Amino acid sequence: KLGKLQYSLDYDFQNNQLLVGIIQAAELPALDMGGTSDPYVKVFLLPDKKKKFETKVHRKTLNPVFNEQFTFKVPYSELGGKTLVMAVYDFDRFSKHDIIGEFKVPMNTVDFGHVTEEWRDLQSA
Ligand SMILES: [Pb+2]
Repeated sequence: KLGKLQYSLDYDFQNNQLLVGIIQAAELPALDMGGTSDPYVKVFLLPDKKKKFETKVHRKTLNPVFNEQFTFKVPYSELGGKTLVMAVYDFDRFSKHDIIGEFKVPMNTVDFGHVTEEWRDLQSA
């Protein structure tokens, strides 16, 4: 229904940073004339809605490849109370951007001793 996102997670102890890798999306819904969308991904760690990143916009595709990694300065021991949000939006030059769908990861469930890379279905906000 809302597409899928492939991402990965890691933690860098040398800089005390969470690494969020945004790989690609697939089967995104079309939101623009011509049957396509202009997707990008907004990435942030709740409850800090202020520190925020966006991938580049990939215009007129429903299957964008991003290959962008973002870093969040957060102490390892405090990660547990955070929730990572990866939200795919349709870019618009002129107006407020419409959300397509999102995936959330409660950080207390992440095992940094094993692989984290995966495809996940986007959900409505
Ligand atoms: Pb658009």
